[PDB]
Amino acid sequence: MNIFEMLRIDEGLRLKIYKDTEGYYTIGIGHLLTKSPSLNAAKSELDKAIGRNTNGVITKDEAEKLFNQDVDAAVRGILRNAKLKPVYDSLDAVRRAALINMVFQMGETGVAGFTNSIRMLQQKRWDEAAVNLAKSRWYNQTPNRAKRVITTFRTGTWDAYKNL
Ligand SMILES: [Cl-]
Ligand SMILES: [Cl-]
Ligand SMILES: [K+]
Repeated sequence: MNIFEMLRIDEGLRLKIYKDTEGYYTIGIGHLLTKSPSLNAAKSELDKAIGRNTNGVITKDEAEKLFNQDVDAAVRGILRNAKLKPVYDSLDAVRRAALINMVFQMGETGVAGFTNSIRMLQQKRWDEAAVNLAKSRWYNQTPNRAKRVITTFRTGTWDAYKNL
């Protein structure tokens, strides 16, 4: 298990433009295209992202490419964000992964507002953090995935992704 396989499990792989859980145009391995209700718009973002006129369909290879970019960018944002870098640095590898997961899913900003959980994480109060993490829109809207991530933080193990 690693961040890529983890996210691969949580986001799936689809080669045609589709709507995410929030109703937004996305493709590949959770590659958000736009929050725009316009499919044409999404298609435009896709061609720009890929470098060719795709007509909303991409190859596995292509999906993976945006995936790698997305993961990297997530990590890169974490390091550049003052509200996140410290907790990230304080964590072991597994937990770091759960943080990347979150940021890939809800953007750096959303994650940074998890002030209290962040603080608990930093203090290494695993159980406490986990309960606090669940008191969120995030958990309510995507509870199964959230439970996985939370478990990851609480235990520092990949148990939640163990048989997926
Ligand atoms: Cl992109
Ligand atoms: Cl879910
Ligand atoms: K998805």
